[PDB]
Amino acid sequence: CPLMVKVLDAVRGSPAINVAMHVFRKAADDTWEPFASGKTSESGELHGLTTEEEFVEGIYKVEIDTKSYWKALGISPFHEHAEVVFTANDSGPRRYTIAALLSPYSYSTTAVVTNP
Amino acid sequence: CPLMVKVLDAVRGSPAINVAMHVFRKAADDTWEPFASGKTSESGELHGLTTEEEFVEGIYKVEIDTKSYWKALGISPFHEHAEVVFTANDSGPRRYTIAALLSPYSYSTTAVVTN
Amino acid sequence: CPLMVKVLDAVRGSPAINVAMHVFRKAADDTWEPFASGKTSESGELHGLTTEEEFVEGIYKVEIDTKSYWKALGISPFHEHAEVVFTANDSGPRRYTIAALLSPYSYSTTAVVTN
Amino acid sequence: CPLMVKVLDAVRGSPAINVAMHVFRKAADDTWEPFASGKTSESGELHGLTTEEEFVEGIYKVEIDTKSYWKALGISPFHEHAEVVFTANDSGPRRYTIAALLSPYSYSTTAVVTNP
Repeated sequence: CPLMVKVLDAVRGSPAINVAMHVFRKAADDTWEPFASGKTSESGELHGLTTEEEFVEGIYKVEIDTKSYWKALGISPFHEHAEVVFTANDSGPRRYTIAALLSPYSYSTTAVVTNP
Repeated sequence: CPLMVKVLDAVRGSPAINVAMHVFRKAADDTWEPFASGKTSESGELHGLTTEEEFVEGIYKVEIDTKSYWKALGISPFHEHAEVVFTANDSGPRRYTIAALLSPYSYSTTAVVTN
Repeated sequence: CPLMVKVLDAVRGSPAINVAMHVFRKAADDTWEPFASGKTSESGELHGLTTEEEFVEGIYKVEIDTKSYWKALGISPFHEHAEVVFTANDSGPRRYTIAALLSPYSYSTTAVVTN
Repeated sequence: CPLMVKVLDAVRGSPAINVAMHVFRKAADDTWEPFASGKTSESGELHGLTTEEEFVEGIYKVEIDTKSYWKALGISPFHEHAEVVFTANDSGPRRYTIAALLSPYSYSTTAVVTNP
């Protein structure tokens, strides 16, 4: 699994479940092409977005729909979404774990990059 | 000053100086329109991006060039940039302070909204 | 002002007002000695904790009463408090700003050390 | 496993490996009694600190030796340690995952609390 995303809720102290996210890859013309999408599980994780063969070198963007998540909980949050834009596999193939911690007016994102 | 951005460096424990950022506003046609830009001062702050008259309700994006910042320091970063996308809403008088804390492989952002 | 503490609320997007905190200094016998204390202002800041003459090198602890803050807001928190333990070191003139960002189940702290 | 700790390094984008930590429990006289300790694995995790029978209600403190971690990497960090002080199992038994993200001048801690 080359790309995994984990989302946590800092208000409830729990995984952020059923959070939608969309992954895009930058094309040669500088436009964002849809690449993959899914929703976090009961553990706040989203696995299986891509495969080693499909996840080629490039610039990727993960847009996490945090606004719909907070709205479902009765909160009007500050951000429209939480994101990560990064270059993947430019110095060889890697496994990427993107972790996001959510609050109504704040978010943090971190990456764990390991050699397969 | 209705919009202020402050950027901190979690590696050096200091303000993040000379960090470039661009602000965009989403137009009725769903496109991002350039709105303002600048670079952080010696205090890690960027003031004067907009005025009360110009800063109307809408969806705004602040793209912070974190990658060039880390490259200038000789540190290999993860993110291409740090985005902050938010709706500006009139609900009494409001001023927005966007604070970003930067690390090579992580960033955090918060908003302080005051009256 | 050699030591300043700023506290922000990530749920309300505002300064964290009337937050109590106690500062301790580790003495030669390994015990924690009370050093200073106060409550954050309407701007979420606590200034005037110490002076340049009093703030010598040593190991200091700032215990922020986050639990009472969340309880006052009717939100069930995780942490009893947020500690910040650090060494103050003379390496040219220095001023310390401790910034804490609070959520019910999480907190972040950073230091901005300037000359 | 009622208590698990995960530590990440925000400078290298990796798990924080071989990080020492000590867990204390507050006694009736308000003093901190040593409870458990260990070091994070190659995955930045520390499992098996306690058992369901031993992990009774109380106030606990996890002190993570972040200073020795940064010093081993050639960095003189700001904090002496990263910590979490919390009341455990006061409203029934729970499983606690403490996550810490480390930078030389900053740290973040979050808890994921789930019902067994």
